[PDB]
Formats: sequence, structure tokens, C-alpha cells
Amino acid sequence: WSKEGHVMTCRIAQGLLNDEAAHAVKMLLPEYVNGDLSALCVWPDQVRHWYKYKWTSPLHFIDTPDKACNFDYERDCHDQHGVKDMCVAGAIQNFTTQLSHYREGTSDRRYNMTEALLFLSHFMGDIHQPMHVGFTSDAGGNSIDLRWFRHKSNLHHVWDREIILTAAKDYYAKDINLLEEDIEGDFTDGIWSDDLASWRECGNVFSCVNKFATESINIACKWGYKGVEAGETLSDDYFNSRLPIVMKRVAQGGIRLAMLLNNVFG
Ligand SMILES: *[C@@H]1O[C@H](CO)[C@@H](O[C@@H]2O[C@H](CO)[C@@H](O[C@@H]3O[C@H](CO[C@H]4O[C@H](CO)[C@@H](O)[C@H](O)[C@@H]4O)[C@@H](O)[C@H](O)[C@@H]3O)[C@H](O)[C@H]2NC(C)=O)[C@H](O)[C@H]1NC(C)=O
Ligand SMILES: *[C@@H]1O[C@H](CO)[C@@H](O[C@@H]2O[C@H](CO)[C@@H](O[C@@H]3O[C@H](CO)[C@@H](O)[C@H](O)[C@@H]3O)[C@H](O)[C@H]2NC(C)=O)[C@H](O)[C@H]1NC(C)=O
Ligand SMILES: [Zn+2]
Ligand SMILES: [Zn+2]
Ligand SMILES: [Zn+2]
Repeated sequence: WSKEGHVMTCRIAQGLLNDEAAHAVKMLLPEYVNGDLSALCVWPDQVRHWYKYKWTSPLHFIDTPDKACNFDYERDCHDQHGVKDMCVAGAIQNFTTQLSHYREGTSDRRYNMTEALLFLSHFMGDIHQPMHVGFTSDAGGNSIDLRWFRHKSNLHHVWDREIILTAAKDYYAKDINLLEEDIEGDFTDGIWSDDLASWRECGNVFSCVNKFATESINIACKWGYKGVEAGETLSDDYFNSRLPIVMKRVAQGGIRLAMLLNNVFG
């Protein structure tokens, strides 16, 4: 996700935290954001480009083989140089494990919990963006150049931002708070209300991130690359049809995140 998906994922996520998980996140965050996890959820996307954190480059996504439309961890979860574990699935396990050393305080200074908090949170949102588990050769839709209404863009960016900016301008006067309030609603008393417990049962972290990944490449094959030719124009038909899918994954990411943190801090 771009700024917007992450902010909503995290606001949603923070509102569902138990007492132990709220206390931890407040303490783990710098004063200048007033306890607001959302304020920093983009942080990993900034440092993505610093030589220092070059190593975080591949942890944002998974590249699956073209047209295969499924996710296999040992096949997929690696970087370009075949280095095992380097993919958003790995990172979530990694940063969740790091965070389990917080309460007991048993990692000395090998880890930074604040950074582990922002990576976990951020990457929880990325793994639900269906185009973060897309095809290798086209870079999760990045190198499928298209037009989204009256400006150049690309499929990956349609899902990272366009559908969300578009929805917020057309229906909420650009106010993202409002778009979130409705997304928050559609699973509390709304179309996804009967599904919360179902979103919350995936097993241990490893299984969960595999479930989430799988979900994403299905959505990507069914709704992402379907009905998309390069150079063409995606209109009201693509937007209106996919709006609620994007919205679902914003919610799923958030509910799923609150569950992890709740467990890591409990
Ligand atoms: C764990 O990692 C954390 C993230 O990497 C570390 O926290 C970071 O610590 C650095 C200290 O070097 C902070 O950067 C400083 O920011 C302050 C204040 O920033 C605020 O004010 C400016 C302008 O007034 C504004 O633009 C900012 O947005 C803030 O409102 C500056 O005075 C310094 O020059 C310096 O840049 C980061 O704030 C902080 N990041 C986060 C996410 O907390 C932390 O140090 C690590 N822990 C340990 C023990 O090493
Ligand atoms: C799990 O989280 C930790 C951060 O706590 C990550 O550790 C980092 O791993 C990367 C890549 O494996 C390291 O890059 C290395 O740079 C040094 C040169 O200083 C070199 O010895 C290595 O060949 C490699 O290029 C990075 O330095 C290291 N950082 C820390 C603080 O440990 C780890 O990558 C994470 N793994 C996953 C799958 O999320
Ligand atoms: Zn993102
Ligand atoms: Zn993206
Ligand atoms: Zn990212």
C-alpha cells in the first residue's frame, strides 16, 4: 500500500489492541506522534531507498512465477540471489519473533523493537495488497503500464493507491478518515461482520502469513490481472468492481495485525 492503505490498516489495527498491546506500542513509539502508530507505518517505505537498509528491499513483496497463480514458500520466499526467507512472508515471521523478546527482554541490543514494530505493522499491510504477491516477470504489476482515467499509472499503483484516492475523492471529499470509518463499519455491523473470527483463525504465524499470501495471489489472478491489457484505460467498471476487494484487504490486514500484536505482547 501507499500512504493511505497503511494509515488505515494501522488506525484500524490500533483500535483493536488489548491493554498489554496498547501499552507496548505507546512506549515503543516516539513522543512526536502522540501514540499514533499510523503516523509511522510508512516509515519502512522511506528507508527502503537508503543504502543502510538496502536489505529491506525484497521484504515488501513476494514474486510468484508467471500465470502460476499460487504461492509456495520455499519456491517463492527468497530474494533475487536465492537467499532463503527474504520476502514479506519471511519478514513478518522475523519481526514478530523479534517482538516476542520485548516483554521478557532477552535479546540484549541485537534488535530494535521500535523498528520491528514499524516493519511488522507495515508488512502486515503489504502482504494483503494483492499485487504484493503477483508475477515475477511484470514486477507485481509495476511494469504493466496503463492509464487510470485521465493520467498514466500502472496496475500495481492502481491497487497501491489509485482505487483508494479515487474512492476518497469521489465519495468522501478526499477525507481518508471517512473512507476508513466505512471500512471499519463494513466488518463491525455490515457485509463482513460474520467473518471476523474467520479472518482471525490461521494458526501459528507461519501458517497465517502463508494463508495471507495465498489469498493475495488468488485475488491478484482473479481481480488483479484479469481484464487488464497494457497501455489500455481502466474505467468506472474496473474501479467500481474492485473497490470492495481493496477495502476488504485494508480491513483484513488491520484485523490480522491487531491479532498478531495482541499475541506478541500478551
Ligand atoms: C530504534 O530505532 C528508531 C527508529 O530508527 C530510533 O528512533 C529514531 O531516533 C532518531 C534519533 O537519531 C530520531 O531522529 C531524530 O529526530 C529528532 C526529532 O524529530 C522530530 O522533529 C523534527 C523537526 O523538529 C520533525 O521533522 C520530525 O518529524 C520529528 O517531529 C531530531 O531532533 C534529530 O535530528 C533526529 O533526526 C527519530 O525520531 C526516531 N525515529 C522513530 C521512528 O522513533 C531509535 O533511536 C532506535 N532505538 C535505539 C535505542 O537506538
Ligand atoms: C530479520 O530482521 C533482521 C533485523 O533485525 C535482519 O538482519 C539483517 O539481515 C540483512 C540481510 O540478510 C543484513 O545485511 C547484511 O549486511 C552485512 C554488512 O554489514 C553483511 O554481513 C551481510 O552479507 C548482509 O548483506 C543486515 O545487516 C542485518 N541487520 C541486522 C540489524 O541484523 C534480517 O535481514 C531479517 N530477515 C528477514 C528475512 O526478515
Ligand atoms: Zn505498502
Ligand atoms: Zn506497493
Ligand atoms: Zn511497503
